[PDB]
Amino acid sequence: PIVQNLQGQMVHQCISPRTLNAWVKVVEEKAFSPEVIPMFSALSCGATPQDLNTMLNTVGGHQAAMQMLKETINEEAAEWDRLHPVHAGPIAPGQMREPRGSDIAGTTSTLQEQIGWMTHNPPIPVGEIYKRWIILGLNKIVRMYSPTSILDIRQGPKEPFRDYVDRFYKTLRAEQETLLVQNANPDCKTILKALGPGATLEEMMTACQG
Amino acid sequence: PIVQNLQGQMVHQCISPRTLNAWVKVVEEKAFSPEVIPMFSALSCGATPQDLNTMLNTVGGHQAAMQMLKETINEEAAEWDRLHPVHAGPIAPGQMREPRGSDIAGTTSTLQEQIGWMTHNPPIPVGEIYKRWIILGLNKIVRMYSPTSILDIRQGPKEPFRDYVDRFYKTLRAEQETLLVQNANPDCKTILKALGPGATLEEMMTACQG
Amino acid sequence: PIVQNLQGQMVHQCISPRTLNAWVKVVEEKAFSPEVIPMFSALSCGATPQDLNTMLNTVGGHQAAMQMLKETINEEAAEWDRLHPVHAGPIAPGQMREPRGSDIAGTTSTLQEQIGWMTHNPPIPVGEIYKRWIILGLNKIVRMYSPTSILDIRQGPKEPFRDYVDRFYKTLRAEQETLLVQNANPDCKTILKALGPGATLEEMMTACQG
Amino acid sequence: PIVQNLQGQMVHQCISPRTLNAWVKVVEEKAFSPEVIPMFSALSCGATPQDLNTMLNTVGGHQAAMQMLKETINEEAAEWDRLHPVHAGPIAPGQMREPRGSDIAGTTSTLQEQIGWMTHNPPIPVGEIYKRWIILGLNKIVRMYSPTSILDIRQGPKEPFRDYVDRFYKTLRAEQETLLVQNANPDCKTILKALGPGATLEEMMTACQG
Amino acid sequence: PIVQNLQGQMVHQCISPRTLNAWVKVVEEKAFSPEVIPMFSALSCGATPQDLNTMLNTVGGHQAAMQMLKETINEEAAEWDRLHPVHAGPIAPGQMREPRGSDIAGTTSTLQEQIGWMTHNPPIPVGEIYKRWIILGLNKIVRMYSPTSILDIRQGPKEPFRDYVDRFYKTLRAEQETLLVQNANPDCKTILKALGPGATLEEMMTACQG
Amino acid sequence: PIVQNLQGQMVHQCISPRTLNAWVKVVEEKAFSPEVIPMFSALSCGATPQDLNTMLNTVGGHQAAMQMLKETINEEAAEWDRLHPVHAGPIAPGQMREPRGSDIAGTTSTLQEQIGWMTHNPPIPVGEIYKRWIILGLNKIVRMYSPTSILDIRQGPKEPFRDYVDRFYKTLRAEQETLLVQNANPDCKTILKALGPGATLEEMMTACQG
Ligand SMILES: Cn1nc(NS(C)(=O)=O)c2c(Cl)ccc(-n3c([C@H](Cc4cc(F)cc(F)c4)NC(=O)Cn4[nH]c(C(F)F)c5cccc4-5)nc4ccccc4c3=O)c21
Ligand SMILES: Cn1nc(NS(C)(=O)=O)c2c(Cl)ccc(-n3c([C@H](Cc4cc(F)cc(F)c4)NC(=O)Cn4[nH]c(C(F)F)c5cccc4-5)nc4ccccc4c3=O)c21
Ligand SMILES: Cn1nc(NS(C)(=O)=O)c2c(Cl)ccc(-n3c([C@H](Cc4cc(F)cc(F)c4)NC(=O)Cn4[nH]c(C(F)F)c5cccc4-5)nc4ccccc4c3=O)c21
Ligand SMILES: Cn1nc(NS(C)(=O)=O)c2c(Cl)ccc(-n3c([C@H](Cc4cc(F)cc(F)c4)NC(=O)Cn4[nH]c(C(F)F)c5cccc4-5)nc4ccccc4c3=O)c21
Ligand SMILES: Cn1nc(NS(C)(=O)=O)c2c(Cl)ccc(-n3c([C@H](Cc4cc(F)cc(F)c4)NC(=O)Cn4[nH]c(C(F)F)c5cccc4-5)nc4ccccc4c3=O)c21
Ligand SMILES: Cn1nc(NS(C)(=O)=O)c2c(Cl)ccc(-n3c([C@H](Cc4cc(F)cc(F)c4)NC(=O)Cn4[nH]c(C(F)F)c5cccc4-5)nc4ccccc4c3=O)c21
Ligand SMILES: [Cl-]
Ligand SMILES: [Cl-]
Ligand SMILES: [Cl-]
Ligand SMILES: [Cl-]
Ligand SMILES: [Cl-]
Ligand SMILES: [Cl-]
Ligand SMILES: [Cl-]
Ligand SMILES: [Cl-]
Ligand SMILES: [Cl-]
Ligand SMILES: [Cl-]
Ligand SMILES: [Cl-]
Ligand SMILES: [Cl-]
Ligand SMILES: [Cl-]
Ligand SMILES: [Cl-]
Ligand SMILES: [Cl-]
Ligand SMILES: [Cl-]
Ligand SMILES: [Cl-]
Ligand SMILES: [Cl-]
Ligand SMILES: [Cl-]
Ligand SMILES: [Cl-]
Ligand SMILES: [Cl-]
Ligand SMILES: [Cl-]
Ligand SMILES: [Cl-]
Ligand SMILES: [Cl-]
Ligand SMILES: [Cl-]
Ligand SMILES: [Cl-]
Ligand SMILES: [Cl-]
Ligand SMILES: [Cl-]
Ligand SMILES: [Cl-]
Ligand SMILES: [Cl-]
Ligand SMILES: [Cl-]
Ligand SMILES: [Cl-]
Ligand SMILES: [Cl-]
Ligand SMILES: [Cl-]
Ligand SMILES: [Cl-]
Ligand SMILES: [Cl-]
Ligand SMILES: [Cl-]
Ligand SMILES: [Cl-]
Ligand SMILES: [Cl-]
Ligand SMILES: [Cl-]
Ligand SMILES: [Cl-]
Ligand SMILES: [Cl-]
Repeated sequence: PIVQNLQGQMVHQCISPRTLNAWVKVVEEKAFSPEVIPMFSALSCGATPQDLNTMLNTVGGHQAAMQMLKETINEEAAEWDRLHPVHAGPIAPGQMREPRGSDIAGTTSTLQEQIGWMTHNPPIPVGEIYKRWIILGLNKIVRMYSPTSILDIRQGPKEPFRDYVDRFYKTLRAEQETLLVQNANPDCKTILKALGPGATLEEMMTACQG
Repeated sequence: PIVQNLQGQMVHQCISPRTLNAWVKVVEEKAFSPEVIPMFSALSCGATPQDLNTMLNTVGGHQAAMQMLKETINEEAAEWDRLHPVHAGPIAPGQMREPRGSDIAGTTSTLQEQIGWMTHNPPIPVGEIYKRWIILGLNKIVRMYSPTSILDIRQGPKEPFRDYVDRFYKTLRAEQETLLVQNANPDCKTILKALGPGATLEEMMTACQG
Repeated sequence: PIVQNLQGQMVHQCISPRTLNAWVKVVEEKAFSPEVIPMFSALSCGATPQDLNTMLNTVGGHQAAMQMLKETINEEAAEWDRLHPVHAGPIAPGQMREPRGSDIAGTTSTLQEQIGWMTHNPPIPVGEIYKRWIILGLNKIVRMYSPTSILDIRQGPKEPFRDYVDRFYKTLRAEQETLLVQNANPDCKTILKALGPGATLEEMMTACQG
Repeated sequence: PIVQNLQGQMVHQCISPRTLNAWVKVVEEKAFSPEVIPMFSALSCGATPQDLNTMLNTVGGHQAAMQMLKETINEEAAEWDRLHPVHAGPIAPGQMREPRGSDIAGTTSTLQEQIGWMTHNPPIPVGEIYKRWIILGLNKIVRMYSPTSILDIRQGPKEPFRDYVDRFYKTLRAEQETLLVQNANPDCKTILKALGPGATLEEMMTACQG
Repeated sequence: PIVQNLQGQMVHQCISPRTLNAWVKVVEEKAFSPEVIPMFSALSCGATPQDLNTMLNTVGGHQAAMQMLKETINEEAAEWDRLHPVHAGPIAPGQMREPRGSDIAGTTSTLQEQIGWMTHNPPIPVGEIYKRWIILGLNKIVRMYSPTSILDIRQGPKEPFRDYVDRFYKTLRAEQETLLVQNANPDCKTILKALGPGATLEEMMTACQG
Repeated sequence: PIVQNLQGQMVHQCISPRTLNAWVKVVEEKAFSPEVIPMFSALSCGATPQDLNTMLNTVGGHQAAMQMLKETINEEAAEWDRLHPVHAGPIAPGQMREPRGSDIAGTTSTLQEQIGWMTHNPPIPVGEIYKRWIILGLNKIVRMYSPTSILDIRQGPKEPFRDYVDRFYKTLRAEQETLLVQNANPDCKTILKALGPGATLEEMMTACQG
């Protein structure tokens, strides 16, 4: 990634073995659960497009999702080229050429070009632009691999209300209010109806706390 | 987080894989026990609002508590906006706009704006303000998920007094003096009554030490 | 803690996840054995009062001992206030107010005040003063939770003298010379009596080495 | 590897025990799966030819592949010598001799010569040139040890389409579009034919999602 | 320990949790085998007397050996006082008082006094002097706890010569040439006698290699 | 080891607990396999003679090999003394005396003398000279402890050619071309004879790939 050292300059440093292993492990142990996205965004802090491709390449298996990720990146890169057509001409000394979509994706750009864009003044954050495309595609993976719809999350007759709300918002986070009351069991729903339409979650969970 | 480097300047650096995993692990292995709060406060030392949301997002499961956390943050952010109304006008060069509630929560603020507020002189500690809101909500989770009341923590007829005091103040810490004597078993309570009203805990535990 | 960076200035840095976990683990795996005290003193090297409270707060369970620790800290803080009464008056620019007992314990003092006292010239080491109070209370926990008295550590008829001395000074360290000879078995005691009153431990262990 | 320190100079530093163990472990636990290549490229970030040989030497077993790696490196080194014949003559002060093929492979070059080439201005990146040769040979190992051809990856009659696409692109990545439709089971292939020739992967996987 | 930072000054830094745990673990898993001594000497690199006492204090159990260690340190400290009597008088500004034996052992000396002696010019290496006393006592522990004498290490009739030499020099290292030939089995001893009196170990092991 | 800090000066720093444990572990888990040598050479990057002795001393067991290592070091040190006789005379200020063989081996040299030689200009790399002697002796250990000769590595009648070449070059690496064809099974040898005398390994392995 590109980090700031002891001085005020942004400097490239190698991706660490701890970061490489942390990303490989969270994919192996959690697949494409919703919480894998912010872990990816945090592990790729300040990452260049090269580091982003590195993290995606080190993932073995789930190649259907990774291939869908390539398709999403290609779509966003093509939209970037439509909005930012490169203007031909010799690049002035001490400057950087305009990045294409494949340059932001690290396909047709070298490392020192990515360093040049990210450490430029003003910077061209090709890492954050690429990560935005990757997270966009990864969110498409999560909603797609979400097994349960929110309409099917119903509280059991003897299920504690806390466990039901745990399953409700876990499913809701994957699929990406008043349904929480409707899908509660008869005994809890009677308590929630008499509680009021503007009750908070802690007020509702306290009322059905058995 | 925002840290001080070799020079005297406060500088942003990426959240470490060790910090990310340490927070995910303590939630998996201890849920919402009272000691999880100071671990969160320590793991988020110097954290920006972005790092605070990152730590909260990486938590899979317990979404009922995390949704209640969003409600608490929204309440505190709305109270911040009531106390600090943003005054319109162009921002002077080399300065920062006034943060809203959603800016402190990292919702409507970029990373370099959070860096700008936290490294300002005088600093606007949006990280400490947000962490104060998160810890406030997390404390509401702990007292809510506390299973046992302090009125039900009683010393067994053959339970050692040390183990009883261990259960007493562990329960008292979750729920957030003279009850300790009243809930002791008959044999120990006789010893404590004749000991005096101003006895310390080590004096009481020594007297009932069997 | 407060550490010295590349320059000669003492600078605050966040407590590390390794230090946080190392302290939580040694308490879980060794409770209040005597060797837990120097591990605490080493893990809290250069710690502020905030870091000291953090380490104590992250400990789940053993709340009877931790509550006794609060009582000891309150006693030492009250003695500090008796010896150092704060004199009222406006604090001069670039200076620090006099700390109270609760300020050294981190109760009524902010982090930058603790940084101000510890990095002052001359420094007010509120961290070392607080740690001295904590170690004092922790030593009261160790002697109190010591199960065996030194009078009951006797060498078995067939117990090797090395194992007996191992149990003797382990018990003696928890409770905090000529008794070692008296509590030896008859065969070893006969050897030690004829050895001389000023024999060293390696001379005594060699003589009873069987 | 050669890294940039606090100043702007590229400086050699020793290969870390974490990097050494991370490379040994991924070879032991994944052999020559496709994802081992980008892990090697990332673990050898900024590596000198000496570090590259070190990583290859620490691998025990798989010596057939490692011997094939030597043959590939010898071929690329001989092509480098054909394209870059060394011109004899005394080397000017403060300069570097032209590297041979065996110099880039770390065979006939010392460490400070590799430091001299890599930290030169303009630099002679003997590390990136050698790594390019190693990755080239390692890719020959992957395609060679690929057990299954893409023609034999067919969807089972009851196999979920997601699992079939997972096996398809995993095999395709090792061997290095319309075949995905042809190798689908009859029920899914009927759905894909009526879907259109320009359907994306997420559009195809959604249509056969059962 | 006392380490050199980015500048040329020797600066104190806290003992790390990794060093603390590494020393506790090697004592738990290897007790007082000979190889524990160089691990101690390496883990205490640049250690102050405070760090040396910390490492010794964190060791739970083996208190018979640790008590013998105190006796050895007291003997060496008393010999230091006999050779270096402290001369009374006011200490000049910016200087250090002469250390006693208990000052080198960290008993009657503060941390900043140990920093003052070790970072002095010329330095008074109280850490290396104390470590020399500790290693001296620890070597007395190893030879004392050595279970087997070198006279009893004999090669079995069917024991491979390599395994016999492994046991021979392992025992010899704990107790601290021609006996290796005499304690070999009859078949190997016949080969070694006809080999010559000045044969090397690899020449002897090759001759009895079966 | 001796490393370069933020400035351009070579500075000593303590051997890390990670390096100490990594060397102890690879010896415990791999003994004297060929791949242990480059792991030793990498873990001792920039090591002083003191660090080299430390790594060798921390190895428990295998004392027959370690004693043979002492004999090899003594031979190379005696050859160094024959080639470099020390010339008597007072050492000029700010200079270093000429090292003997035992000085390079760390036997009769202090740490600051090793620092003086290694950080000299021009440097006397006593660490690399000693490591060259240690690796030389360690290679004698590997060839000596190699159990199988290359003449006995033959392909089984049903053994896959890949597994046979894996055993061939693994044995060849320990003992330190046309024999690979001669030791193949009859069916594979018929294929290799008709393939040509100048076939590469990947060409031969592909031809016998069954
Ligand atoms: C190769 N490349 N090609 C693309 N688009 S394209 C014309 O349509 O094919 C594409 C795009 Cl958009 C983005 C980036 C890459 N990129 C990758 C990618 C990263 C990646 C992106 C992603 F979104 C998911 C993912 F896992 C990895 N690594 C691979 O793709 C590896 N891989 N290989 C095959 C093939 F064998 F079947 C795969 C099937 C799924 C994954 C496969 N590494 C690199 C390594 C070194 C130097 C450059 C690059 C590089 O530039 C791009
Ligand atoms: C999205 N956002 N929205 C809020 N308030 S609001 C209008 O009423 O909805 C809200 C508030 Cl107050 C604070 C902060 C966020 N924030 C989050 C939050 C953090 C968070 C706070 C918390 F207190 C608990 C927690 F776990 C996480 N992450 C999420 O909330 C993830 N998540 N998603 C759903 C949905 F799918 F059901 C959830 C249900 C429980 C948790 C859910 N990440 C971000 C990631 C990148 C850039 C910005 C942000 C961000 O700004 C805020
Ligand atoms: C709260 N506070 N109060 C005290 N003294 S007082 C009036 O008589 O109550 C007291 C004292 Cl003397 C010292 C320091 C604290 N301090 C603690 C303490 C540390 C601590 C000290 C100790 F010696 C043992 C220990 F484990 C933790 N954390 C707690 O005490 C947590 N805790 N809570 C309850 C209650 F719910 F039953 C407990 C029962 C045992 C432990 C409990 N964290 C803090 C976190 C953030 C900002 C400030 C603080 C703080 O200032 C002090
Ligand atoms: C020795 N050397 N020789 C080559 N080419 S050559 C004339 O035809 O033989 C060759 C080439 Cl091309 C590249 C580099 C090396 N190099 C190696 C290599 C690295 C390596 C490359 C590779 F592509 C695969 C791999 F695993 C390791 N280490 C070895 O090869 C170890 N090894 N030894 C035998 C023998 F005993 F059978 C082996 C059989 C397979 C691996 C073997 N380490 C070194 C260690 C210290 C100082 C220099 C060097 C060095 O310069 C080169
Ligand atoms: C206390 N002190 N006293 C000595 N000599 S003396 C008059 O004859 O008793 C003695 C000597 Cl010579 C050297 C150093 C110490 N020192 C220790 C020692 C270290 C130590 C040395 C050693 F060689 C072995 C070892 F394990 C630890 N820690 C202890 O000794 C802990 N301990 N306590 C008892 C008692 F309860 F039985 C023990 C029995 C065996 C170990 C015991 N920590 C300290 C912690 C904080 C501030 C100062 C100190 C300190 O200055 C010295
Ligand atoms: C002691 N010393 N002596 C040698 N040569 S000599 C006259 O003929 O005996 C010899 C040589 Cl050539 C090289 C270096 C050492 N050196 C060692 C050595 C390293 C070492 C070298 C090696 F090649 C293998 C190995 F494992 C360790 N550590 C030891 O040898 C430990 N050890 N002890 C006995 C005895 F008890 F049987 C052993 C039997 C096998 C290993 C033994 N540590 C030290 C620790 C602190 C300060 C100095 C030193 C030191 O200078 C040298
Ligand atoms: Cl790392
Ligand atoms: Cl995976
Ligand atoms: Cl794969
Ligand atoms: Cl831009
Ligand atoms: Cl409930
Ligand atoms: Cl569910
Ligand atoms: Cl609840
Ligand atoms: Cl990390
Ligand atoms: Cl969880
Ligand atoms: Cl979730
Ligand atoms: Cl403010
Ligand atoms: Cl009790
Ligand atoms: Cl309970
Ligand atoms: Cl008690
Ligand atoms: Cl850490
Ligand atoms: Cl605990
Ligand atoms: Cl608790
Ligand atoms: Cl003071
Ligand atoms: Cl004994
Ligand atoms: Cl006992
Ligand atoms: Cl003994
Ligand atoms: Cl490391
Ligand atoms: Cl392997
Ligand atoms: Cl091998
Ligand atoms: Cl070039
Ligand atoms: Cl499917
Ligand atoms: Cl398959
Ligand atoms: Cl699907
Ligand atoms: Cl650490
Ligand atoms: Cl132990
Ligand atoms: Cl103990
Ligand atoms: Cl001295
Ligand atoms: Cl043998
Ligand atoms: Cl034995
Ligand atoms: Cl042998
Ligand atoms: Cl370390
Ligand atoms: Cl071993
Ligand atoms: Cl040994
Ligand atoms: Cl030389
Ligand atoms: Cl094969
Ligand atoms: Cl074999
Ligand atoms: Cl093959």
